[PDB]
Amino acid sequence: SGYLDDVSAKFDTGVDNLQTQVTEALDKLAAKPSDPALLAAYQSKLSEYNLYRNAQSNTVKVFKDIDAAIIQISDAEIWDMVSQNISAIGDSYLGVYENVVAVYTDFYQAFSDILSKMGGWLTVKLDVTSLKNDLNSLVNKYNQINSNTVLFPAQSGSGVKVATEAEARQWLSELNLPNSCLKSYGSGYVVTVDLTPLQKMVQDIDGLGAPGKDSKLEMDNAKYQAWQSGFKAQEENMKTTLQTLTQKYSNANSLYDNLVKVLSSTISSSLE
Repeated sequence: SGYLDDVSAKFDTGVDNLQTQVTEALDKLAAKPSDPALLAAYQSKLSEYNLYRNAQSNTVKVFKDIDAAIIQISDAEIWDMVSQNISAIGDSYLGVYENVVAVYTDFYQAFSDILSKMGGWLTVKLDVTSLKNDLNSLVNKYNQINSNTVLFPAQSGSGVKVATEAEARQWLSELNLPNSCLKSYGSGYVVTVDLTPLQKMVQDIDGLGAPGKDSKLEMDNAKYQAWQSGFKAQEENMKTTLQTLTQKYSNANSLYDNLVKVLSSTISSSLE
């Protein structure tokens, strides 16, 4: 509607420009595959690319509300109306991340609670059978599809909300999670927490050997230290995963804010 048309172009151009920067960033990374910073730059670009496409696909809904709000002018005021009239985008981007981190945190806490009773299960003798029972139970619980396991889509209330495969795969790639996290359900797909560390744990407990009468298992210090270390390392992986999702969320907040600045500056210039 008049000045909105300009804003629509800005998204198109932005989407085009980003599509190119995602490629440029992927190349730079290819040349130095193990660089932490190059990987994040590439991924930020992808996240940003997905964000503009998101906005692009919500053009109709968003422009409608913004136009209304407009039909009633400070730059700060423009920025504010844009800020409260783009939930279509906000809820499907930041809302998702908010949910990803909330769910992964609860998942990690559930694990922490299990660690709490390790001493109670301890050459050395470890209550192998009972520790593995809690781990295996944790796995089966978080290996289901419900509001305690799903990262994307956000599960709003009672029932199970799914997405198309491409949508879920896009979030799978943005969160950089393994394929084991992608699950089918009903008409679509969902992204759930990574259980690989837990499964590796119970798996390694099995490698300690069959227990005895106590159903427990005693082992010399060498064998125990190596087990305790491999175990702690798996816990660290889950901790690392939680932290990377948190950092991606924080990065997303900044990309979202920048998009709002662009959107606002355009609308402003268009009204002049």
